[PDB]
Amino acid sequence: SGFRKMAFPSGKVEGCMVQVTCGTTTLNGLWLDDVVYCPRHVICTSEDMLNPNYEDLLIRKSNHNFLVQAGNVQLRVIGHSMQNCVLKLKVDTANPKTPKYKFVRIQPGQTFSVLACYNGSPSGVYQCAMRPNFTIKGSFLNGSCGSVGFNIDYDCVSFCYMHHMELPTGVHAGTDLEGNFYGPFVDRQTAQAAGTDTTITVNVLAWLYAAVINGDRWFLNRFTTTLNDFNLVAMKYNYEPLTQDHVDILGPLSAQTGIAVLDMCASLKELLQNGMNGRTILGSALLEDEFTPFDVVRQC
Amino acid sequence: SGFRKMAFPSGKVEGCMVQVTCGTTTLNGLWLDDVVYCPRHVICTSEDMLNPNYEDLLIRKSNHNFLVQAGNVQLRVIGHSMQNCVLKLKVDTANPKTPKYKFVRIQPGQTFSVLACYNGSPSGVYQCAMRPNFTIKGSFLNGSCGSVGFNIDYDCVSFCYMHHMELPTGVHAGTDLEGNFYGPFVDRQTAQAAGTDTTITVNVLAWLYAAVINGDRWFLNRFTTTLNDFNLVAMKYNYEPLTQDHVDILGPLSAQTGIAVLDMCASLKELLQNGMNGRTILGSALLEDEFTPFDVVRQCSGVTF
Ligand SMILES: O=C(Nc1cncc2ccccc12)[C@@H]1CCN(Cc2nnc[nH]2)c2ccc(Cl)cc21
Ligand SMILES: O=C(Nc1cncc2ccccc12)[C@@H]1CCN(Cc2nnc[nH]2)c2ccc(Cl)cc21
Ligand SMILES: [Cl-]
Repeated sequence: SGFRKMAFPSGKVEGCMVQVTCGTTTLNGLWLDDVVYCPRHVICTSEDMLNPNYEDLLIRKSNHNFLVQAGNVQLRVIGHSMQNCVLKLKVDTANPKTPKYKFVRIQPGQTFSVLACYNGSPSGVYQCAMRPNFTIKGSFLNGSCGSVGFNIDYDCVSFCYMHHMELPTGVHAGTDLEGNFYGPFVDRQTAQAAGTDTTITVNVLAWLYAAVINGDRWFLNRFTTTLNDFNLVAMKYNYEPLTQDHVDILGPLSAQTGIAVLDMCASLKELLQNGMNGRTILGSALLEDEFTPFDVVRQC
Repeated sequence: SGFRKMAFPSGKVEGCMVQVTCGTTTLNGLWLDDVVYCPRHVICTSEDMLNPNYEDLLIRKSNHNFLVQAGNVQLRVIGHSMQNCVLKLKVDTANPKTPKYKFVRIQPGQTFSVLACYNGSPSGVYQCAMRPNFTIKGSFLNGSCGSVGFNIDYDCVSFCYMHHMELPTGVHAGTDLEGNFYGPFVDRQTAQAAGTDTTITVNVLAWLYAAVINGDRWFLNRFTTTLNDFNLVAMKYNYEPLTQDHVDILGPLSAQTGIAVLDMCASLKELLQNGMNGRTILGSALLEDEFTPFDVVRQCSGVTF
């Protein structure tokens, strides 16, 4: 019993964290096999940063301009290429701690663990969701660039995020491990603003099923709703629309607890209308949206 | 920017997790050097738990009754001894992944990371506080017994907790790595209840400084208070008393933000008597008490491990 925000054990990712230095910039790299992946902005001189031509800047670099450090050992860079917004530094040593891994691009609402690093050294591990506006609400200071987001597929690490930047509101933006940004963001200092964030409705419903499994039932009601009536209400509270895919995904939790999805949907409508009235759900006074249906089933 | 509940990187502890099987019970063990530590209740069946004589049960066991598995390799148990509520299985092979480590007993209010395991396999890592009532509000299913709580000090893992059981309210009880329980709990299937929990006041204050560092200032007020007046108000809302040690510990955060500890206490006093008024602090509608002052400085400064 109990319900916690839980990250994946970070050990397999720690063995991959290295420090990447290019001129005056030092950030983190992900060393997998004989390749170190890191944000391409490591080649910028904070003058290039506003409108950088990364192809032009990388063409002027040589392998000896990149200093890669894995622990107390300097790695030798023997090649450099760019895939979208990620820099790939080919090294002359394969990482012996390379786990079984895969590069996955995730969708909004999906959760993942972040291994926050500074100077190629892991300092903390936490849990995130890809916000509907494609930002992540992380905890990152200067030097965290190159920190990665991942999930563990029972032995295999699926890398889904690399941290690139912090937006003016303190939220974070980055890319998949193929360098493609999540969201309408670019790796430039140009004026960028995240869209208005919304609540991940399917995740809130998943978390309400976690509360029911844990014995919390006070928010349950005798009502059901149509999916369209629920979406009309939920959207007025800045909640994401719930699709038929989401309803289907909540099926196993619906079967486990005996509460139909549209029945739980009516509980959610009521909570949005009334608030909590001094009560908590799973020790929280707000509706939690960073637990997916897959996370709830896994944890419970 | 940002503030998250953050655990220590679990890598050094993952290399120590093994599966311990004794008869029909399977749980986790912590393999450090040539010894595997695990809850002594692994030697018990459903009948023993009602009233077990652990010395009598362990005397009837032989080294071959314990099956220790580190990954896909079976370890050979060459000795067995008991230290309080922990079982120590001496093995023929020293763990090559043994990190620099130390066994430490923590105090209520202190936080630590939990590496939740099942069948000697780590499945999740979460950060939690040792509640003032000595329970932990964990997330554990059957088979999690033997999962450990730790902190990382430079490059040294300080093991502070081993999970033993779940109380009727869903909260958890366990011991330090020397087998001594945290709290008035025993390792037996008996009617046990946790005491009434209280809020870790120093941690709430530390978390209010984290909110100020992150730009959330709405709760700040012009007022200050005496430590005695604050404690009289805090005692009334089931908050732990704040000692001069706590005030001193909050000193660096007080200096960093320009808000004196008793000045922040006056904000906390108002938050207690008046509530949040529909507002949030760090995205939370409740005052968070599972971040110590050291955790806040570490997170808002980037200390690495
Ligand atoms: O923002 C970044 N990384 C950081 C990551 N996480 C959390 C942070 C918290 C405080 C500071 C920096 C943080 C870096 C470096 C700084 N600046 C901003 C900038 N670029 N020139 C002028 N100012 C930019 C701008 C664009 C890009 Cl792609 C990357 C970056
Ligand atoms: O409670 C325990 N451990 C668990 C840990 N974390 C979370 C759990 C969630 C669901 C179930 C079990 C959980 C075990 C096993 C169960 N039983 C009760 C018992 N009664 N007859 C024999 N065993 C007891 C009783 C006492 C002790 Cl010390 C330990 C234990
Ligand atoms: Cl401090």
